[PDB]
Amino acid sequence: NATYMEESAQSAVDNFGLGFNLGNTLDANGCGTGKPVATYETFWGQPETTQDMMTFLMQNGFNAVRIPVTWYEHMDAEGNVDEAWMMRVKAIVEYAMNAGLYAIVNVHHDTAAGSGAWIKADTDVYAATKEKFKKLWTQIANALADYDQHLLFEGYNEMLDGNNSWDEPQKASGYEALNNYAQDFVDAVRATGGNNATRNLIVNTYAAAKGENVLNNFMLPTDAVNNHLIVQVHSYDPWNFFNTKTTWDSECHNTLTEIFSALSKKFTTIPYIIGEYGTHGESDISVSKSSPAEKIKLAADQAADMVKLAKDHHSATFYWMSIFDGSDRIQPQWSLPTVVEAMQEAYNN
Ligand SMILES: OC[C@H]1O[C@@H](O)[C@H](O)[C@@H](O)[C@@H]1O[C@@H]1O[C@H](CO[C@H]2OC[C@@H](O)[C@H](O)[C@H]2O)[C@@H](O[C@@H]2O[C@H](CO[C@H]3OC[C@@H](O)[C@H](O)[C@H]3O)[C@@H](O[C@@H]3O[C@H](CO[C@H]4OC[C@@H](O)[C@H](O)[C@H]4O)[C@@H](O)[C@H](O)[C@H]3O)[C@H](O)[C@H]2O)[C@H](O)[C@H]1O
Ligand SMILES: [Ca+2]
Ligand SMILES: [Ca+2]
Ligand SMILES: [Ca+2]
Repeated sequence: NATYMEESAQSAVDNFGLGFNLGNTLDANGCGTGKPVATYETFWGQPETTQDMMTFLMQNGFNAVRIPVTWYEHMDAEGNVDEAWMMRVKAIVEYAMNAGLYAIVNVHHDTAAGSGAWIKADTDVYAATKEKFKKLWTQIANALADYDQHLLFEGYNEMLDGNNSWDEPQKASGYEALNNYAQDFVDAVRATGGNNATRNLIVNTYAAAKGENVLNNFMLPTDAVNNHLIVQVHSYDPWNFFNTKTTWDSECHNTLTEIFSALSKKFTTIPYIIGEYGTHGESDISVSKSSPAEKIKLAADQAADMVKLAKDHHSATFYWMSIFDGSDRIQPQWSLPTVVEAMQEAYNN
């Protein structure tokens, strides 16, 4: 309902500021088809989302929210999305728009290693699912068409090959599948016209990873309009540091500087974002407000470094969950105020 005003991908990324992932929420899945909307949204222990949560982000120094959504349990046999589900995605988008935030809606655990994932970097799977994927994106794009440029679409989350190979696919043909999905995503959205003709769209690398082969074999889709694509990767590097490091040390820092240097060396004319980062490591062990103080400081230091490096590289970052989690969301209040304070200082000073 705010009037759409076309803005470049780099402008959006610059305007994201500090970002947050509303994780384990609309992306939660596994209870089966035909359940009430709230049964999905609270299935992994998060509260139902409220307007005040989005207001709280904006009023406390954040300017963007990523809204992961898993779709497969909400699609019928013909690939039609349940209307109550699409209306709830819309409602949460509206909370973010009302709060003056940027928002990203994606296709989340329809990819990767979970049961139910059906989008895979596998040429047979791509051929079997491409029309279903384009039909899903046609529906999302039409349902969300009228929101202004603060809303972005992200085609797919962490696409893996058929063996759920993290880091890189076992066969190079996997990249052909990923690159084809990415093109189909852009094509399907653009075809719906209107604001979607120029909306900023986000395309992710294989596994949302960032190694040399994954970047070298990544092909940005062709787009008939200029500067309206963003690349996304995820970084919880050095892998498992939360369990093995006492402090965010020079090895940790150098690991991140090398990652941003590589991404920036590759993407000299296209923006990229760090769509997830956090302390999550082996067995998804992560920081919480009852972690020892030194471990919370570890989390704070990671976050401060990530935010500042991303800013230096004209990128942007989205925290995965921990800072604003579970029961704290309904108050609303930060779960990890010292981590957030380190982020705010790094971003603003
Ligand atoms: O070789 C040692 C060391 O030498 C240095 O010189 C070098 O610089 C180091 O990079 C290297 O260490 C290893 O780094 C890799 C990742 O490196 C790539 O990305 C960072 C870049 O700087 C680098 O250039 C790139 O090459 C780490 O790889 C991690 O491995 C774990 C465990 O993987 C094993 O188990 C699963 C199986 O499928 C793998 O094939 C097998 O090796 C992976 O763990 C999985 O991660 C996902 C989440 O990943 C996503 O979120 C995190 C984000 O960083 C990532 O981009 C996303 O894809 C979880 O859901 C899975 O449950 C989990 O198993 C990591 O994803 C992967 O990065 C090595 O561990 C490290 O020793
Ligand atoms: Ca209230
Ligand atoms: Ca993850
Ligand atoms: Ca800047």
